[PDB]
Amino acid sequence: GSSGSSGMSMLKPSGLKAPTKILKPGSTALKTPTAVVAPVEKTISSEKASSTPSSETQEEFVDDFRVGERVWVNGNKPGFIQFLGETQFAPGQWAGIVLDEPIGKNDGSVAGVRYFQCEPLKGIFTRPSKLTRKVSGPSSG
Repeated sequence: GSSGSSGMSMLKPSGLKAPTKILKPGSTALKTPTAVVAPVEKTISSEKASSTPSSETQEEFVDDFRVGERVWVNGNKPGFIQFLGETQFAPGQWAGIVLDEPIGKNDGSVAGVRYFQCEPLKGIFTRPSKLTRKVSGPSSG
């Protein structure tokens, strides 16, 4: 019960600093001849894709998580953990994850206390134990 905060906040900006509003400029036709990549491949002689390198994914004693990892809340909600620890409203361990869809409840803030900056209806506070790696369930189909 000693290892707490050291120094004074986390002074680690991002990089680009100037914009202070929202917008989407670009109403012209053809600006620069910029080509994209080709994630696909030639398939004329039948057979598509490859598929081979499979993963085992062990269970182990799941009793901890790390910030900046993809997890599935309730085994059906992919998101990124932003907060990991105790809250300022309820006594216990919580995890502020950021969902990838407008199906959340909180916005990463409780009673004004900002735990992790995220988009509305995405930042939910749930127990890490509830989180799961990748989607998985019964063997029905």
